[PDB]
Amino acid sequence: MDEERLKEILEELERIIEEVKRLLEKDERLLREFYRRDKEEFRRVIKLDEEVMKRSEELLKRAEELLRELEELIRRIPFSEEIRRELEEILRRLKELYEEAKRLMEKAKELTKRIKKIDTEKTLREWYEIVRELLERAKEIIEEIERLLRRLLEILGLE
Repeated sequence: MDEERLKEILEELERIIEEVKRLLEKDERLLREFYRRDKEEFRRVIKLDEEVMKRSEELLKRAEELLRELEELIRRIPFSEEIRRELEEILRRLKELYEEAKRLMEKAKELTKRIKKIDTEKTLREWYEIVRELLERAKEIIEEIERLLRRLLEILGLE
């Protein structure tokens, strides 16, 4: 059925967003650990950060695929006009949020690529300042996504 698949898609999207939030939190922990402290230490934290970034891009790719399938399913289901309107407002907001997240990850990837070419506290701390702000914004986007997914489940009566 379609609403069963709707339920599956939404609960999978929740799981994916919770995995991205854990990865962001693990990245913030490791970066805080490094900056409270050597060449190889910075090499390792750069590698771990890149690993977290690659994982997060995979998960965002899967979530975009799922969001497309969700939109198609909601189009096919004969919802009442009011409910269709409510769903469409949330999905519009979710697309805006996924676009903010994709731009943020692109900016983080460029910043990490640039920092990899330098050997050198101020230079690495300025890099850390930028990544701190990017991570904080990403966490906020993720939390808003969690909330809107819960809202979709409530609007549909799937709670």
